[PDB]
Amino acid sequence: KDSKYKMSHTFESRQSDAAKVRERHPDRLPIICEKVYNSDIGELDRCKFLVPSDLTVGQFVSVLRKRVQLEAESALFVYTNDTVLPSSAQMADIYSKYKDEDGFLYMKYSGEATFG
Amino acid sequence: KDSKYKMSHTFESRQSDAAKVRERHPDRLPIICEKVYNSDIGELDRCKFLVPSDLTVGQFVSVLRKRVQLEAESALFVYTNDTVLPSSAQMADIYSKYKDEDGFLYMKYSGEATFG
Ligand SMILES: [Ca+2]
Ligand SMILES: [Ca+2]
Ligand SMILES: [Ca+2]
Ligand SMILES: [Ca+2]
Repeated sequence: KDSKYKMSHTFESRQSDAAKVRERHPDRLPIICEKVYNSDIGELDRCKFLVPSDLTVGQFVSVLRKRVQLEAESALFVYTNDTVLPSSAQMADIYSKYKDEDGFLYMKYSGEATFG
Repeated sequence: KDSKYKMSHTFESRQSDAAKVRERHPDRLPIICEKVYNSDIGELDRCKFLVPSDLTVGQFVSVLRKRVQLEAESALFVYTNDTVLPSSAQMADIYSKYKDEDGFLYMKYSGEATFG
């Protein structure tokens, strides 16, 4: 399923937002983080992350985990372009390859639970 | 709740029309825009629109409003796949996802008045 954030904000406002992020906070990467449609995990009110460009996928996940409040016993996965991410990857490599035209990196997250 | 335009125009004349418009006008999306069945709003002679690719839904709705002659206080809604489009959606995104087999995006519109 498509991004609920993309849908509810105009491209021009999204593009200007992402560019104002990387100008005011040049050390950061503008990230949109939304729940995988399928999963039993809670949606974030504030799905925009200004992520230190020195983070690995694994570190951003730890940061994301603090917000979703998922039981630490449960795994948390993240996705760009419909493919799960290895925690070893550098957020800043994921950003440059997979960034949207508006300048945001759109990510999905899921725990281990799914509906069907 | 089906398309009058589709009934009165041939499939391969439609497909050929959409690609002709697309080649003559590269930055414009081919839209068929028809009234919701039960709405009190006027059809629309005149239902093909060559929409600038960068228009939001709300900018397209401003264009349609002038043509349909709906009072300012009165709301105007557009639909595709049978669901209301948000004003912040991009016509390019809606086109990409929802375009017909024949290459037109088929939309419907209504004001707030309906027949019981
Ligand atoms: Ca939150
Ligand atoms: Ca053009
Ligand atoms: Ca007309
Ligand atoms: Ca656009």
